[PDB]
Amino acid sequence: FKTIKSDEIFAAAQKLMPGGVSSPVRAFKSVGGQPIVFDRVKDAYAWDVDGNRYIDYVGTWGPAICGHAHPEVIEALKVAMEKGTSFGAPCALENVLAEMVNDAVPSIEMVRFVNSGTEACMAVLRIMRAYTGRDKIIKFEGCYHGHADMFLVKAGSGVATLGLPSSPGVPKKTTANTLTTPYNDLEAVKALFAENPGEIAGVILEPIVGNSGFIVPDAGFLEGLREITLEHDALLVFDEVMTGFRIAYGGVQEKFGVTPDLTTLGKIIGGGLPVGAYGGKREIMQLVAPAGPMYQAGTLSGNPLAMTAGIKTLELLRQPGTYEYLDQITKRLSDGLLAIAQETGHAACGGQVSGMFGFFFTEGPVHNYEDAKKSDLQKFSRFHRGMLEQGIYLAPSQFEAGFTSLAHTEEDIDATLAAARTVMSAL
Amino acid sequence: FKTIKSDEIFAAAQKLMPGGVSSPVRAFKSVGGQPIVFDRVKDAYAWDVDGNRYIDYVGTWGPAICGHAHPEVIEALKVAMEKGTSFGAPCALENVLAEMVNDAVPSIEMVRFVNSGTEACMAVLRIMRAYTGRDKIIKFEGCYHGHNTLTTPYNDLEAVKALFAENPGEIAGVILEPIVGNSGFIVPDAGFLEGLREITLEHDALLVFDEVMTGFRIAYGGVQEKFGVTPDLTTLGKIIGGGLPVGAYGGKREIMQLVAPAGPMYQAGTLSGNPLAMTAGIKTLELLRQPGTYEYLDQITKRLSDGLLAIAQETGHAACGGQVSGMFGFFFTEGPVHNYEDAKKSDLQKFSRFHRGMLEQGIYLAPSQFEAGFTSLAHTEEDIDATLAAARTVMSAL
Ligand SMILES: Cc1ncc(COP(=O)(O)O)c(CNC[C@@H](N)CCC(=O)O)c1O
Ligand SMILES: *Cc1c(COP(=O)(O)O)cnc(C)c1O
Ligand SMILES: NC[C@@H](N)CCC(=O)O
Repeated sequence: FKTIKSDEIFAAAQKLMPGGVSSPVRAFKSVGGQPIVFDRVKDAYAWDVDGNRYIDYVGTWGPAICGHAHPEVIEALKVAMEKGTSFGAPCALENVLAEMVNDAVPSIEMVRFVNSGTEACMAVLRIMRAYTGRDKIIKFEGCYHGHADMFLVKAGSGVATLGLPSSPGVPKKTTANTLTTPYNDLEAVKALFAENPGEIAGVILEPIVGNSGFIVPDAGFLEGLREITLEHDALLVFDEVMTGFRIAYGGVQEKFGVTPDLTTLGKIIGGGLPVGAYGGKREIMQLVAPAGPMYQAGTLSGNPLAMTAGIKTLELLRQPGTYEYLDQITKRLSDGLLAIAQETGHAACGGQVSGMFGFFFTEGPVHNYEDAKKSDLQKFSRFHRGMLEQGIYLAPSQFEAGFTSLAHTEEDIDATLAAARTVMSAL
Repeated sequence: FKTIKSDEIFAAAQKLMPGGVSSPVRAFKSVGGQPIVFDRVKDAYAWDVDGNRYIDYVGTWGPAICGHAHPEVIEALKVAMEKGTSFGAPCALENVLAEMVNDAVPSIEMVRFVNSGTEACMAVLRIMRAYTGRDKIIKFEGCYHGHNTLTTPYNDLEAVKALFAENPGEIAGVILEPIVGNSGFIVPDAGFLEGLREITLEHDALLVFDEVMTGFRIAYGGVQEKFGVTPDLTTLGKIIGGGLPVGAYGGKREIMQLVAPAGPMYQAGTLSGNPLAMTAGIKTLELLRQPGTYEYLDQITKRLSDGLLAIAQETGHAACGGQVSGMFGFFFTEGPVHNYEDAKKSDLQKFSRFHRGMLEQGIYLAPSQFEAGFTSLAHTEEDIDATLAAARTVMSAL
């Protein structure tokens, strides 16, 4: 397994960028260090600068649900860019995507496009407080909602992988308004409301967690959050930046029948380009400028190129058999890894919903972040590296959910299961 | 001059998005409320969904410095997307753009790419505070950095002096647009930046230049290079994206090391450093490295600016402003404008009439008196001639 070129480039990048990467999640520090430099990706595969080919289960972290470099999306982008990539003024495509998002997401009646999930969440945070007139938020331990200050509290994703504390650089007076509770813990949330009467603007969360590994809400958890938030006139905010368009066309809210008041979107809606969005109940969105007083702008927001990527992507997802397929190949893969761990004598757990799955090296089961942290991180590290040598690219972290795409073939899955057999048999 | 299609599309957008736009200013609420919907842009022009063409001085708010849909940028993008638009892992192009940005901006020795100027600013404010262990940050009224904060009049060193004194050992640093564009075009008075650098070093505080708009426009190395004042941290955006969503923040190495995964301060981004966006930025900078780039911008823009002012002069309209490279401003007030309060004296009703007149003359100016104007390498001398000819007509009828 040669990673000569990757190491050469990564060594140079460390002198040019923090940690030699544009995002901490790509660090590889919890998997034995030494990230691999991609040269190109297509369908379910990625190719190293060293020429090594991998069956990719990262999908650039969610966006590539239609597969890498889908020809119809690339074709649409080629045609679109000839018309200029950014206008700085309104364009028809914004209306088209907006209309598509409004019809796809139950809670969304009005939407505002931004450029990333971080911007969408930061915006929804501001809108929650501006709408309710309350300053305190409730976020769950292990959930990640971008790096806006108030969200850097018991955050998952890179924060969990890198074992960092609540990020410094944030005034403690700002994080004071961020209350935290264990995921899947209603009573804890009930208690928080009782302790801060009239101060909770709302409850924000990943309706299905992917940033502290894969964690699904227990029966009644989402229904309960909607119930209690309604009781205190608090908003329920679904961060479907990762689950959006992946768990289902309408995300977790549609698939589980629980409708929030606001929801953020990202990744997939950008179809491979930088895009995000936040929307929800019309009466709440009307506070957003220029309709309302809450100022939120963006130079590249709603640019024609990004809108084209999003529209084409959603159009592909609307075709029949799409989510059926994702759940079909992902369940087999998921069941495979577990059946393999069992046979090879490794304590493991996890599951999957549509094209999103998780595999923990712990008997579990996992219901919250604390349960996830009990995974054998040393084992995962050896497992992640062995899979890499076997041609399988997994997220360099035990706290990141895995992704499959419409491009992964039954063949690719079998090959992935074979690799896992070989890797776990040697763990 | 019809805009039927624009009105219809905008009317429908108001039911789909707040104000029917993805960004406040686009709604034209400061100049009548009748926005024009773009279908395509090219070189120095923009086309309506109604078929109307305009000589564009917005340049999508800064990014289109090389001209709209530059054929060489589009080609690079086509070549690049065949390999996938986003990897989610390191790619060689990131090293390339990083090196170019490091070589281009004096203060940057290490850079971190993001997807917008707002992300850059969020991160830079938090880094300032993490590096100094202080919570207070000083900004200026009229300066924009996306959206414990002490304000102060722009071009006012004494007010800054007072802020440090009234908050001993609490000021992480001072952040500002080295040259203002978000409250109209306002240049720093002689010694202002030098002053800020002196006072910040004086109090072991950081100096941060928000060059999201000035970067690569005022000069290849932004204001810090042109005016020769070096901050500790700088944010970049707009032009580094070459028309795509890209931002960045960087500065002294020892400071940037605190950024994860190198340090404890967290900041991440799924689309950060994607090959497509890196390609757009790389091509854009390579084009700006060609001969006569900034000379040309400074030339046509000086003519434009002087022209507008001369026309206001000849037509009896109090006006002020000026330009630096391909960035300029025009205020309907005699000023001159040194800060936000000065800018606020401008005659907004007059600017609105002017904007609409220019629009009808085939000139697309920023739909706000408080926005700097921009030129591109695509703007020809004739475009400028046509523009001034239009400005004459409109101001004559104002
Ligand atoms: C639920 C949720 N909410 C908000 C975000 C941030 O969105 P953004 O990266 O587009 O800025 C995310 C980002 N997830 C991205 C990760 N898979 C790792 C990639 C990274 O951070 O660079 C998320 O999952
Ligand atoms: C444009 C601008 C920003 C905002 O950047 P976006 O890419 O719109 O998020 C920040 N600061 C300044 C000075 C700007 O001009
Ligand atoms: N900060 C706001 C302006 N750059 C306007 C962006 C737009 O609407 O295109």
